[PDB]
Amino acid sequence: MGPGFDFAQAIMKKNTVIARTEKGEFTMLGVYDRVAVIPTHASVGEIIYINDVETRVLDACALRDLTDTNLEITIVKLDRNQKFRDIRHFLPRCEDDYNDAVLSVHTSKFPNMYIPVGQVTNYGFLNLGGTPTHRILMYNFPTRAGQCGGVVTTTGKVIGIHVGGNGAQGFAAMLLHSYFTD
Ligand SMILES: Cc1nsc(N2CCO[C@H](C)[C@H]2C)n1
Repeated sequence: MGPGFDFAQAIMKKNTVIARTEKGEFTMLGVYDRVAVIPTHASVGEIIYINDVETRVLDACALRDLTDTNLEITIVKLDRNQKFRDIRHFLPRCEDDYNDAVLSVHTSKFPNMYIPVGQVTNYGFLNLGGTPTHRILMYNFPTRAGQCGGVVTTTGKVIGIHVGGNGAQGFAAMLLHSYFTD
């Protein structure tokens, strides 16, 4: 509808796949080469389904900060025959607050879904399903089951992936450029 949704759509059309684990279907953000991210509560194993194709997992790492606190991001490398467009230059370098973000989801249940969530707060600490979690972004939209893995963007930046909510607010794990250096 506007330049926010334009940027969000460009990311969804080229850098997302549908990931299925034993814990369900997730939006999964491809970042570069065969490297994607997913919420850690997806419980990635040795095998994952990517757009309904059985795919070996070459590596999976549940990220924690240097206080040894959960970040709720799992970096996955996929035994896929195709690379993602490299979008690492759209990742923020520092923890920050944002205006005018969009949360975008693509699953069987919620195809081509875009939500203007508005102002995004650097919330920091959250007890997420009982797990102390750092680097949480918060937005005042009543997000629901089906939206985990959803991509949070502003014009020109990919800032987070949706990991939970409390019925009134939604919570995203930060994406930082430093997670994907090689
Ligand atoms: C905030 C909000 N507005 S409509 C909505 N949902 C969730 C996604 O699509 C469903 C069909 C619909 C019931 N959630």
